[PDB]
Amino acid sequence: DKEFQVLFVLTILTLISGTIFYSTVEGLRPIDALYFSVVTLTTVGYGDFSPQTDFGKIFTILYIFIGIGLVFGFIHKLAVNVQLPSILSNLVP
Amino acid sequence: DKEFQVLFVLTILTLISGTIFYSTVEGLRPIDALYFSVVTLTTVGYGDFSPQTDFGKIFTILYIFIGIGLVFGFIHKLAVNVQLPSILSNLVP
Amino acid sequence: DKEFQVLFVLTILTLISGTIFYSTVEGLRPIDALYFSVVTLTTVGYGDFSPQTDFGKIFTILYIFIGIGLVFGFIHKLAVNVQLPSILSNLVP
Amino acid sequence: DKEFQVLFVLTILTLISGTIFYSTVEGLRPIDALYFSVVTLTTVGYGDFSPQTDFGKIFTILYIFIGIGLVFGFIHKLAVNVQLPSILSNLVP
Ligand SMILES: [Rb+]
Ligand SMILES: [Rb+]
Ligand SMILES: [Rb+]
Repeated sequence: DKEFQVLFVLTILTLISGTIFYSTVEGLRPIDALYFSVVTLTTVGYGDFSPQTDFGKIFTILYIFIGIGLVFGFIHKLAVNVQLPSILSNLVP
Repeated sequence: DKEFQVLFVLTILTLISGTIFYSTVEGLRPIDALYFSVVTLTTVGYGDFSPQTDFGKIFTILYIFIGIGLVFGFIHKLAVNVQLPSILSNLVP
Repeated sequence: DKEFQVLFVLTILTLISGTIFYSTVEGLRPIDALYFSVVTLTTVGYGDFSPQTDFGKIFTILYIFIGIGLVFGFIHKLAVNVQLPSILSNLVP
Repeated sequence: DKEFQVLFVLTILTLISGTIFYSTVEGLRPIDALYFSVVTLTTVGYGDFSPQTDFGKIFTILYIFIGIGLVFGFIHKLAVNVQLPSILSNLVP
């Protein structure tokens, strides 16, 4: 509950940072930058977007190292502390 | 057993949702949409397919966050509660 | 030791299967098919190669679900039961 | 502390190796090679860069298997032994 709340907030802030950075330095629209930030930190990494500037590459290196742990923490607690009880609730006779 | 059964079903439903969504909104064939849904949620993310519409990008953000935990749960219990005993069975003298 | 040995063998067989499949059905050279099989099951997924046939897409769906757990098992025990002691050995005064 | 210190050093050395290898054999600039090494070992795998030579493909296979465990170890202990207390410190009334 409180754990999930913190991780949601932390995830939102990280994604806001990426949205601002990539829309500014890499010139992406502020939906494409959000989309790209999510595709990056979840490691899906389609490559339809990727940094073309050296500033962007360096930021992306740091963004990945800092952001992956947080994003996957959130995914983990979202699945465990929100999705897992909910699926069980849909089971009990 | 019962755990694996639930996770298979949950995984199938998630993949059906993606198949329907991406075939409709992104115009993919209903084998390409399934393939793309799997490549996305397993985070392989080749990028031979990716959403081109804003609707598709927004759905993909949510689809990844909701679906990755479930898909990797299934992969985990498939490997542990199905593959792991099977490999041991092929070992015992 | 015995654990790592089994996982290496299991990983090799999975990669041989992919090498054979993608060189045959997708027409890749039998170094490109191995390379592509590894890039797939480790989820790096560059997309410089990807299946173009429906046979290839369907196999890839199944290959990912079956193979990821095994490959990451091996990576995990390679890091823990081989790399982790080795790094400690290079430490003790 | 000491754990994180070792993993940072180990991660740096692995990334230096990739930077040297891909700048030499694949002809990348020594910022693009670092960027590509990071995108590879974190499994983001955009594919804006990828090995074009057989030497590069073979090295990449081995680099991924050896490097992923270490890089994700570092990410894990960076998130747990550095980020996790820091976020808690910003919480206590
Ligand atoms: Rb990935
Ligand atoms: Rb990827
Ligand atoms: Rb990719």
